[PDB]
Amino acid sequence: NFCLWNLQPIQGSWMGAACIYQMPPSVRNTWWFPLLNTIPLDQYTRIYQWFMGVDRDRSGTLEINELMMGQFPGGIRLSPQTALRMMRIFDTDFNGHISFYEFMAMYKFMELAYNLFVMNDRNRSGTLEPHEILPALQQLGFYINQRTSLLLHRLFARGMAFCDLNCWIAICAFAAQTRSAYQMIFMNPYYGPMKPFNPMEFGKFLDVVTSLLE
Amino acid sequence: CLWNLQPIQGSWMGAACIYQMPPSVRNTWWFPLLNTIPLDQYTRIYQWFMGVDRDRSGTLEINELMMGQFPGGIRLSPQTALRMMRIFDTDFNGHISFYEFMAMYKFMELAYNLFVMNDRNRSGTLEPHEILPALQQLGFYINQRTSLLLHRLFARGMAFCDLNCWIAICAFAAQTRSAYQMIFMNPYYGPMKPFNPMEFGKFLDVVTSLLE
Ligand SMILES: [Mg+2]
Ligand code: NA
Ligand code: NA
Repeated sequence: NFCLWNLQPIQGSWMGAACIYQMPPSVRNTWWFPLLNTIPLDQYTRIYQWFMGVDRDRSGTLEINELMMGQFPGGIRLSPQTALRMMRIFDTDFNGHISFYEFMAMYKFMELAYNLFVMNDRNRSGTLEPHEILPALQQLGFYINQRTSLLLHRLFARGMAFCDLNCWIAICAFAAQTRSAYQMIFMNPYYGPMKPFNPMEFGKFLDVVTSLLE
Repeated sequence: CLWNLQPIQGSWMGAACIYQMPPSVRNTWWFPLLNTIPLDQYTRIYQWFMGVDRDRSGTLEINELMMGQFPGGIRLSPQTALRMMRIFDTDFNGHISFYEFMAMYKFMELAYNLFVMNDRNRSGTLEPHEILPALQQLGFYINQRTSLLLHRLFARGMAFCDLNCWIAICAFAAQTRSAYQMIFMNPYYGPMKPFNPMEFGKFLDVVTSLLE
């Protein structure tokens, strides 16, 4: 339902079966590509309409200041800091621009992360306490240990006691950004033939890397 | 450079002393720093270490580390002291061994000497654009964007990089080298590749971006 690594394509997706292979391999081959096939036709049309409207120079890309104008699921408004992390899930060579398919995926990633926060606010307090962060990330497919969980709150909560939607979205941006970093590292053919993605093993990477931000 | 340190005559250990070092010391990336410490420097570090190790545990904790008088007047903030500990302490023990300290100290002196070498106008500061070549000389093959971020991350708003900023930078780079070992010694990735500075630099660039 929420696992980033095995999102089922939906009925009534905006793409027909052959369209998948019309996508450039650049998009096709990415870890986040399955997000695209969970977007229904009407959400696609809406996202497309928006992007064309902000894309005043007709470049086919957004940069961070256009991204921050976005009207995101749950009324999420992006901080500069979080918008940068979000761009960097997709912009892995610091162009400072994302494509339309990358934006589509970012938007659907935000919706999934929103929905997940709401699902986990079982007591309807409107926030997550820091000890609630770990099982929620686990549902998304990020397997971390308790120390990494509590450091994530520290790092991204801007001093607040609990984890509001803004802090959750920053944590999820960082976690996905880190997933793209892992790809970029291990894409390097110096490491030899690439091992398949394993969430348990990735989690150890996320633990070690999160420590470095302290 | 950091990965290819020349042995010095008058090292504090003789040739047989090297094979009696503990395996958890011998098989680290930083081991070769130890054989660059002259005899008189050893007895100095030894004497100091024994002095601050108040309960005679044979270990050093962060508060005692921060009492150190380091090369060139370096003073470690709590945050830089933590990074320094983490080069060595990679499983959150909260302390380091005598030998781990010796290595940290010599690492500091190496960074200091390199700072001096690159401070061409003896201003006691490096300009942002001067950071990259000095890091390359140390063995950290990073790109310009990475160098400028490291400055901005660690400079406390200053436009320049003083020695204390330089050591914070160096601590982070070294900390990341230990992290690299941590990640890659996981049997899932297979036998670790021989260390390569050019490939490690790419890692350091990617990881540094995550801090922004
Ligand atoms: Mg003690
Ligand atoms: Na709650
Ligand atoms: Na200077």
